[PDB]
Amino acid sequence: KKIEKLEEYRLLLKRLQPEFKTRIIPTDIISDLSECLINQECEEILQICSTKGMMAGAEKLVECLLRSDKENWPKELKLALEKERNKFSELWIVEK
Repeated sequence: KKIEKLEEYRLLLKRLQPEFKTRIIPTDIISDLSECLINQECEEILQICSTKGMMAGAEKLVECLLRSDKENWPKELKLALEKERNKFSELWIVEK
């Protein structure tokens, strides 16, 4: 369970997709995530939090997270909601 664990992080993004789309503010977790993610989709997601809604922006933000191959990106998730202090931090099963 070395890389397999991070392999989990990816499938996990897909797994708590609904809990993400609902509780995630894509304008917030993006701050922690953008440290691993690229501005192009980061800024797009920020546009859709507006145009479509936070949920849709989050939905867009998930698919984008999956494209990143950092170590930190799925941790930016829990890290984000610890920083915002949101519920999602608890149910998300990432490092620490």
